[PDB]
Amino acid sequence: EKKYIVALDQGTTSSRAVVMDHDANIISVSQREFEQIYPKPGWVEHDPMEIWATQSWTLVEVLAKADISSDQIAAIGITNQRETTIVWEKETGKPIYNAIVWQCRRTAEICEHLKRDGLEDYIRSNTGLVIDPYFSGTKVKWILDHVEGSRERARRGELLFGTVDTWLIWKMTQGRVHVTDYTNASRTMLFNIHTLDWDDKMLEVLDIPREMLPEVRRSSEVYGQTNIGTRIPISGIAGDQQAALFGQLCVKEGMAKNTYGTGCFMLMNTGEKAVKSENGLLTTIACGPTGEVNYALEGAVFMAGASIQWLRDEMKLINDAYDSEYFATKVQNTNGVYVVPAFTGLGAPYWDPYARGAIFGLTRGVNANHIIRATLESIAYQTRDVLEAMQADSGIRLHALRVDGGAVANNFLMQFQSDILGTRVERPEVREVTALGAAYLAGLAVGFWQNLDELQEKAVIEREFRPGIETTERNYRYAGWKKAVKRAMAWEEH
Amino acid sequence: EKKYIVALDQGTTSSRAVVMDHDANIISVSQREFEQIYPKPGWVEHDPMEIWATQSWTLVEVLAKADISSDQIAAIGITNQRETTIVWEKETGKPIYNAIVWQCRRTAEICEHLKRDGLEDYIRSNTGLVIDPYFSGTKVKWILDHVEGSRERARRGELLFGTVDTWLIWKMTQGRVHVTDYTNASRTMLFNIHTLDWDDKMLEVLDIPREMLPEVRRSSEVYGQTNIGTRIPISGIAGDQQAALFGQLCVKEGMAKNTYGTGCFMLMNTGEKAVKSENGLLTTIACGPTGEVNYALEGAVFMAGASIQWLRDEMKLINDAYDSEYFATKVQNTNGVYVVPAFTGLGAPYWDPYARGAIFGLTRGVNANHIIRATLESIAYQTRDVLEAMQADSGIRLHALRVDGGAVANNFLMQFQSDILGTRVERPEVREVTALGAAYLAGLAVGFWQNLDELQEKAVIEREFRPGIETTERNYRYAGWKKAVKRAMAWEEH
Ligand SMILES: Nc1ncnc2c1ncn2[C@@H]1O[C@H](COP(=O)(O)OP(=O)(O)C(F)(F)P(=O)(O)O)[C@@H](O)[C@H]1O
Ligand SMILES: Nc1ncnc2c1ncn2[C@@H]1O[C@H](COP(=O)(O)OP(=O)(O)C(F)(F)P(=O)(O)O)[C@@H](O)[C@H]1O
Ligand SMILES: [Mg+2]
Ligand SMILES: [Mg+2]
Repeated sequence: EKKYIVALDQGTTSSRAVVMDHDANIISVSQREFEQIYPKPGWVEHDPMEIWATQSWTLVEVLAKADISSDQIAAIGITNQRETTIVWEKETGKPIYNAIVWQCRRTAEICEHLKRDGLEDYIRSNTGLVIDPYFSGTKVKWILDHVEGSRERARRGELLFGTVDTWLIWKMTQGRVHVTDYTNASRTMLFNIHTLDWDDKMLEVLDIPREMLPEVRRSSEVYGQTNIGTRIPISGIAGDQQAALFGQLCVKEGMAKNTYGTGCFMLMNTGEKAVKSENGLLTTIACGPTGEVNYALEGAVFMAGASIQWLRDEMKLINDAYDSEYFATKVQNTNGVYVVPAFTGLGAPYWDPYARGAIFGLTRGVNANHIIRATLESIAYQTRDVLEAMQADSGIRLHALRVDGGAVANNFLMQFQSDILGTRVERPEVREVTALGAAYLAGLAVGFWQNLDELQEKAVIEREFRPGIETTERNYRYAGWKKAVKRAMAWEEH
Repeated sequence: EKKYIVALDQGTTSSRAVVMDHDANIISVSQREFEQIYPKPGWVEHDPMEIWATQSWTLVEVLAKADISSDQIAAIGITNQRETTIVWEKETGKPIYNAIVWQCRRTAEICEHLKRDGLEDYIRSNTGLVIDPYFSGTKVKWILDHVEGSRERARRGELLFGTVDTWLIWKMTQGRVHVTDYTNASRTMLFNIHTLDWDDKMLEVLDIPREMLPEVRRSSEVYGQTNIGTRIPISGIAGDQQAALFGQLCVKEGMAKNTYGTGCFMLMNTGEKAVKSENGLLTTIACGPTGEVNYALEGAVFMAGASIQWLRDEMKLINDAYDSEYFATKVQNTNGVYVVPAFTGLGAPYWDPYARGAIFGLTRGVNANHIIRATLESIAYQTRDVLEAMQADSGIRLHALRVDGGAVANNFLMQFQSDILGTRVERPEVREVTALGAAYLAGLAVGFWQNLDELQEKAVIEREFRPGIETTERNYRYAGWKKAVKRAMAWEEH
């Protein structure tokens, strides 16, 4: 009858579809890439439809290449890229402006206004965030103020607003459901998180009409059905990381993971209670073992695998993210070069929308390889950067870090990472922790599963990475790292 | 009968040989490239024989290929790379160590000492220089000390020192002559230049035996005979830059040219007076209209052509320096990017030995072309940098700049250059202004010519580049450009 579950994964750079059984075997994976738009430097947008569309095929493609049918699948779980904002016409169902991606820095001006109205605490306090173009509020506004009647219709509930999940579903369900889960909500900067609700302040301050907002639900709950046909349901939602966190089973106080993808997101579960960053981190909403509200401590790094695609597609120093390793090991060292991936400003712990990407310490003998190497390395520095914040904030000492994502395939990387950390790295056996995540939720929200210690056996550690560099070595580098960073901040002119 | 003359060109990267007639038509060019030696990072040497060997090839190689004989050529003008130092066993006639190119930065330590001892002013005052591993003073020393007997023999006038010319000649004349000209001398940082003579201070300070020094002569003068056979004269000696300056016929007060080669050198004649740089420039000895001491304002820029070869040889973004334009033109603008060619530290006006090269304002959508482009652009920024100081010091307004060098072939460049300068650029009909210069001088010396107004014809302007950018536009750029530099300065840790 119904043997499977499908995870949906709307990623910064590609749409994905995953399929799995009760044993949680990942049966099949469809996956179509979409176009990144830089309307202008420090700006990033997506095509909502292209999003949409490319999300719609993976669906099929998967189904279709498994000979699976609408019927053997119970539910549909849903993860997405987290901060990215959409606003569309509702009668009509059409974007009134391209998605603004999280990484996009165009809301900086704004952001500044907020800053000198003493709003930092309220935000920091109610939202758990920080003032930055990262989060949606600003985004939304920006739009508002760029479309003409916008607020009007906004107001005649003529206009609709949502994040990716919210948008997908609206799409799946033709127009039936206008909701979102907490995690995601948590990310807008217009939602009190000791309140689990929209926040008037924000709402007004940002001058956003309550009418374009969606309902806010629990991460694993039945939100409705899709005519896949043959009606399928949707009982899962999360923003990628939190989704990822879950899949990693970092479902109890002090469990942290690091993920490696377009960017970097180090998260650590705070359990029931919300810890407050003192060190540039974020306090957000997570998942309890039951799909119930939990809290986390989050470090968000904007550039990571990304710096690598860059290499590949723009610079074209390589042809394969894959290849980076080889080249990098072609050299002994970075030869003093340092790369700062601030293509979209800085971000945590720094939070500097003006920093821009940079390369340093160039010497006439430096070559493509050094460059390449340097780029990988930047991933690692960055991670440490945040890692300490986490400690600082958490008041914990991780003795191991469990990672995951695309790049962990990179041993050199991995290795180097542990080296600079002075801590061991753990590479799980399975690899789609995020979809693992979104499914569980969805299946958990459906009887398809009725507990985690079930799925608990997939937390196998394939690889263990041990540091092999001494305490000076390390710091020595970190130091030059830090040096380089300073130099990249405040590039942009406000 | 003796229809021609010969220019010898010992360049940083190859030895050349040029031939011409009374109309100064350049008749033939031989040219073997020689090997660069980077003993280690920051270090550069050449094989003094290689240098030698090549040069001769070039010589001969020529005549042969024109069926010209020792008999139809009047003289031999001579030009070379400027700070590069030699020291050889005089009986033996052999180098006691590889040459050390102006380029090389190994005389770093030393420089500092002197720095300590408070000589800036004496130097700046009596040599027209500044402290730096650039000029040979230090160089020599450096050697001295690494070689055992050295100073002894030095002292016993047993050991010989010279610059490329100096050396070259010794070679030509077998051992007969040991002279140098002014311009070149004026480079060593051991020669008073309102004294037209060595400097005891220096000499002692640098701890060098006066013995090993050569006779310092006028640039356009008879120095000896080479048996090429059939005894040919050598009435020409200027440093490739003054050489070029000459060939560009900037032989009177306030005339300047900017050369575009492995580096950049902008020289402005002060006629009969050595004026003091208040702004990071050099006071150096040049050529009056007869081969007679003149003065000049110089801005030396370390990285130019080089940045482009770097591009081609190490980054591999290109295959041809040639190509650089087609690529550059591919994009519309630098995309906010800035490249700082401080592969060797800075240099004029800056003079920062700690500067390291770097790239700036990276954005996810930036690509190799943008990078490339920027690289050329830097070459212009750089030129204005100095242009300004010149004005400053010079107390003059160039309405037109007369360039020359390889790159002047790059239209994009030339044009950009004019646009950023907000000044007109003039590209000459002929292209080896350098050889030119030396061939005059020599022939002049030998009364092969009687006036320059007989070659004032070869000063045909092939192209005039007019600025076509608004003032803002301009300043806008330059600004970012300096932002960059500041950031690049002082990278290296001392
Ligand atoms: N061998 C490798 N070495 C280095 N980086 C690699 C390697 N293989 C993949 N990567 C990088 O990891 C990321 C790809 O895998 P991943 O599954 O994590 O995509 P995702 O993380 O799902 C995403 F962020 F890209 P998106 O939001 O687009 O889905 C890319 O940035 C890619 O460069
Ligand atoms: N078309 C071009 N556009 C840009 N850069 C160019 C172009 N052609 C050559 N280059 C650069 O020009 C330089 C060569 O200039 P040029 O040949 O006139 O001086 P050269 O005498 O050869 C010397 F520079 F080697 P040098 O005298 O410093 O030893 C190189 O460093 C190369 O990158
Ligand atoms: Mg993803
Ligand atoms: Mg030259």
